[PDB]
Amino acid sequence: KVFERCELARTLKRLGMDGYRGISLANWMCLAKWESGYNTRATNYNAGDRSTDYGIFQINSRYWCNDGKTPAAVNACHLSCSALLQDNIADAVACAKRVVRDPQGIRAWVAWRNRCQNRDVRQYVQGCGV
Repeated sequence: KVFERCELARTLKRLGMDGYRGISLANWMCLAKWESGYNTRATNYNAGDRSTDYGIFQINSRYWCNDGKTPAAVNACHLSCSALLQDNIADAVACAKRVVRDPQGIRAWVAWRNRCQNRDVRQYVQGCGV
């Protein structure tokens, strides 16, 4: 599923993402936009370390979910990477929440640092009623 902007904003807010560990909804939206264009089935293979990024937040299989094919990987979210390719994003959100409980918080995603950190991200939630 490819979410429309405001649809995703409300979906995430209903899932308890607004201000989760200090991260505003707008930041999560900016992260989703730059990671997958709001596409839940987005996938990216990294030939360098043989891992794959899955779903709307492009969560990596080396550390967060299990896909069986990633060499010496762990499964911190205790999910099959398949759960990160569902139209319903509840599992992906639970996993994204797990990622940010770690030291780096929202900085875990290089894309957030590249295109959201210290940027004006108001535009991602304006008009969505959140």
